[PDB]
Amino acid sequence: AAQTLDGWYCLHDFRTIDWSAWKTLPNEEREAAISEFLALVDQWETTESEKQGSHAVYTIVGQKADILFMILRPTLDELHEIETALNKTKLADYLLPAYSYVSVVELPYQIPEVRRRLYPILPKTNYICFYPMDKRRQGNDNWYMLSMEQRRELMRAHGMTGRKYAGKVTQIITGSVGLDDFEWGVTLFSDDALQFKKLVYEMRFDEVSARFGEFGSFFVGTRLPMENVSSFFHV
Amino acid sequence: AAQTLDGWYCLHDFRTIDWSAWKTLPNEEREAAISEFLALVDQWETTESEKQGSHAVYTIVGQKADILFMILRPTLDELHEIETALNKTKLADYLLPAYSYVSVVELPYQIPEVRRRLYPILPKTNYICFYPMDKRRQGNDNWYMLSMEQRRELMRAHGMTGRKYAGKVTQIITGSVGLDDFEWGVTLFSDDALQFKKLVYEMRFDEVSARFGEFGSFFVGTRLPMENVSSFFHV
Amino acid sequence: AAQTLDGWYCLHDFRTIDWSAWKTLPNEEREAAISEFLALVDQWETTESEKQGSHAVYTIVGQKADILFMILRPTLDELHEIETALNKTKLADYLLPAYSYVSVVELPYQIPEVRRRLYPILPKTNYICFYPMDKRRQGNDNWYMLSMEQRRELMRAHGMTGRKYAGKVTQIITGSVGLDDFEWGVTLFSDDALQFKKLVYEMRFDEVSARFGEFGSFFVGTRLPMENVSSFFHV
Amino acid sequence: AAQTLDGWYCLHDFRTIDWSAWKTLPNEEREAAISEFLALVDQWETTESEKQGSHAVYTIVGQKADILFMILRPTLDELHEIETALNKTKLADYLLPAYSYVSVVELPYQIPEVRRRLYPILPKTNYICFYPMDKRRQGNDNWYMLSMEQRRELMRAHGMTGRKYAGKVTQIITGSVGLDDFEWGVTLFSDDALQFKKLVYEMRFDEVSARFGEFGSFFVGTRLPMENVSSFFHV
Amino acid sequence: AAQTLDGWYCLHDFRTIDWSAWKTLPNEEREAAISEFLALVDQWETTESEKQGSHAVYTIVGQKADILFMILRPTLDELHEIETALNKTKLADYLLPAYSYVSVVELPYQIPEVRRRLYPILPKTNYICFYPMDKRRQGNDNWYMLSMEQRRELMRAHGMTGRKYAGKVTQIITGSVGLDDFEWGVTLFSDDALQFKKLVYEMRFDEVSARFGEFGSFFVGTRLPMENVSSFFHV
Repeated sequence: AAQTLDGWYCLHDFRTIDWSAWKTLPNEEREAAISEFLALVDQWETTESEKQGSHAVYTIVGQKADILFMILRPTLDELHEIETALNKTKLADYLLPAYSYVSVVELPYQIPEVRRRLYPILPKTNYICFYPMDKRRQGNDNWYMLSMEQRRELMRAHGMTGRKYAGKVTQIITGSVGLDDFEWGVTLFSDDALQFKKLVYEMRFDEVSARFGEFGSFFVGTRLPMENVSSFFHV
Repeated sequence: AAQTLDGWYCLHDFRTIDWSAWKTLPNEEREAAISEFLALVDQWETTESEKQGSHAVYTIVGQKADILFMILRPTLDELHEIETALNKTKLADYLLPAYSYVSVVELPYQIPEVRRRLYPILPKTNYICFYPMDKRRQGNDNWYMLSMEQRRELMRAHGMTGRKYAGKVTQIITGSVGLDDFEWGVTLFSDDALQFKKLVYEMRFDEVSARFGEFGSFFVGTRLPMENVSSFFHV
Repeated sequence: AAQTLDGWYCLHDFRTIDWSAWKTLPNEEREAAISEFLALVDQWETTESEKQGSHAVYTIVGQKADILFMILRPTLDELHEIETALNKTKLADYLLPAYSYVSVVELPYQIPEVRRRLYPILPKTNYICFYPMDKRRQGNDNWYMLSMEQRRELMRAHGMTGRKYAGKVTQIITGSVGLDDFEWGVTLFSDDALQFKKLVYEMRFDEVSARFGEFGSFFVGTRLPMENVSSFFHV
Repeated sequence: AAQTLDGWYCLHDFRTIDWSAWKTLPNEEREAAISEFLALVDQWETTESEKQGSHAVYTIVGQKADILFMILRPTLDELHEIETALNKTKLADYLLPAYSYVSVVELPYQIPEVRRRLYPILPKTNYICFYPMDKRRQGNDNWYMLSMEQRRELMRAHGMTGRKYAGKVTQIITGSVGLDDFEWGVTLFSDDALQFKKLVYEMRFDEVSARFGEFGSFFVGTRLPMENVSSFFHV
Repeated sequence: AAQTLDGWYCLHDFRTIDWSAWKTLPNEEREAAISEFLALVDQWETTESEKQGSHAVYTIVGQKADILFMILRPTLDELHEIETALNKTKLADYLLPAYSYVSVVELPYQIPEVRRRLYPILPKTNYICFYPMDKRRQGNDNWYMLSMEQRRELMRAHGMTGRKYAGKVTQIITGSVGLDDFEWGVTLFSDDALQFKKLVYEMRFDEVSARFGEFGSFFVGTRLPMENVSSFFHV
């Protein structure tokens, strides 16, 4: 348990858009609100350029959420700062809270492969899928009640399923034990959203998922380039 | 798990109607909003005609939802586009979110029987029933923990129950592993809504349903022809 | 499973009253809204007189709901029509959705017995109690996993407990498999509400309830005569 | 199961206060609304004096609710009447629904010790705690599946734990099988709120609680004398 | 069970900020509301100085809540008084309810180490994490069904894991049996939020957590100094 290495804190902030209200907001006002929010992301972009954090914005299909901001920042206080700056934008008046998830990129810190994984510049893939997950602690199938080695063996086949879908789906696992409601947040990024269905389903036929996986809601969405943001809020 | 073939993405967008607000909206305005939404579906109809997707609109009985749009589009980005165009209609100001489900028509692609099932023109039946379902991964009854063959045998009797209610109920199963909260979305279409009760109950006495079925909410509704849409929103 | 006989579809539409709003609505307007809703029920009453359906209105004690309309109509499309006509009344602007349940009176059809049970004129008893119920499909206690005969034997004692409380409580069971979220909707009607506590508690000490009963929310209420409707909405 | 004796119906009506709205309401209007609600309770007080029912008002700590009205009335129709008169007060416009629980004081009727317990004048103790509870019907630990005698023995030690905390905590158990969502509503009244923690925790180490207790939300609050009501709503 | 010693009642009042509304509130009005709330905390600060209670304000990351007031007061009536004074501030019009938890600092009273633990001046650490927890009473893993000694042994290793993370994370456990929905509220305070992930994860690999831990939502946040309050509400 002490073996996990810790990178960036990660907030997935999912919001819903109050389209009805947003439409009522005059055109020039709506335009400014987009500008304001764009300049905010422009700040985030500067942070990403300095390798001092990362974000992704995705519009989420379905009604669970409309848009996801995923922010990775070095400190949790930075995360809070971002959430709060977001919330105090005009646009955010129309971005109602939907679901949020705090977690920390988890896996020596100096090693480049670790460095990349711990401080990950989030992939600008067409699609993203997020779900929080737990390991079941339920009766016979109690992950925590397992042997270190049994756990290791369980995770061995899970590594294999992941590895099959590498070069298709990038997987960012964030640990959220004592940071949020589940134990891990799994974010996948693929240029093909079906690869998400493929990866997560194949994974379920691993003893680890089959037996121990308790998962939360799945959110999938499509990358919202910032050039596409004005368009998306056009009413 | 790799054997499943993948057709159209499917969004079931269930909304509730805010009748009270809708009534307050002036008559000519309400009329325009219907026109606007009708022209939207007219777009969808064109897509269906080009065999480039499919939709169904059903009004849902009960309070879980008032109306369901079920859209099947080739890409998930198309789905999102539709949801977002819907949401940015006047009418949608009054169609509050109720429940949504994303999933992919799942069952080589070239073969007509597959082609029809993968890219299904949704049946214009009097009634529809939707429920998302899982296979239980709970203790002894852990579907995922099952043998491939045991699974196959389980599904054998389920095929038989389905087949009894073929020519009554059309069944569109969409897999939603890593696309939404459950694993499958089951949509049934029948000209008789009782046949839904008949099919789903008989199915529950199959070991597969009995033992492994974890189901979500059931929604049933009646086809809303577009000629019937102006009528339905008449206040 | 194919042995069940099917009567009327049944909607239990529970609403809450927005008293605060209702009070703000001017007196003459409120009066008209009552008149309008009364004339609606007058329609329903005509349907009941023609033996072409049935309804009951009860005010529900507690905060789960304020009023229940229970409508039994031959077709589900009729049900929808009623819900939608209700919703498009003035009064319904103040009758917020609370909970709803669709189901079909279930128990050859030609026999005058069975006819009565399938097409039941709902009893004008002082009180009503509704709860949706399932049979547990959980581990060892999996009703569906049971023998037909074991089921029969289980239901034998349940019949006996029911029968003790016949001539006190009328029981309308509606099956809702593939019509709603649970498998049965149980509606009881008694002139004494305690008889509900008596019946449902005694039932729980039957193996069938004890072992297999998974129940939903219980709603109990008092019959709202239509002569009492103007009074009840007096503010 | 038929051995339980039945006293007053009991409604616990928990509300939340919409302070923000309440503040906006002019002073003289707020004053009248307090007066109106006070005169309502004055009615309830008259009922209590005639031994024809009982109430308690407590302000509830925490955000689950702000205030609880607990009303015990002979008939359920009386309960409804009270709820509805409450709801149609000005003050109630600001007392949003939070949670409610209907149940019947349960424990021959003529005997004074029964009479007192069945028709209980609720104790004017500094604090109250309410929680609804069930007996587990889950697998091995299925209360209902138990022997009458085993149940009796289970309840024997529970009686002992209760009895230790008698003269500290008054316990009003109301049965709510087929009246609400759980099977019992437990209301405790003590002049010391810690005695609630003491009683309910010690109880959990009884096989009955340990094994069979499924409990709902706990609400604790402080007695709101009616002389303290004007003060409490002062803004 | 009688061995636990009881200190201050503790309310964790988590609120969400209605930023949109707050922005609409004029500047001078918003300024006054901050002043008003600051003067309130100034009252709390005086209480803390007199050692007659304690508070902490933290802004919570994520959408579960925006801000947490944690108040420890000697009596529950004091707690209520505080909640109600908070709620009747201008600022609180914009601090919507999010989640609340009442509980009592639990661990002879005269002894300083007990005194400190029972009447704890909450640590002014950069971060806080709160989660309510239960001990599982589920089947085989029924804590309550355990031997006193087995429990003691279980808690022995839990003490060891805690002790490793002492001098990093301060842990305030509050018992809430019969005060709220779970049995314990765990509040951690660390200058490093990762130490929370570290402590709670390592704890899960203790039989006690692994087997018996049923936990609620986790909230983590950052200390909001009162000099930082004006800033935080700046719009």
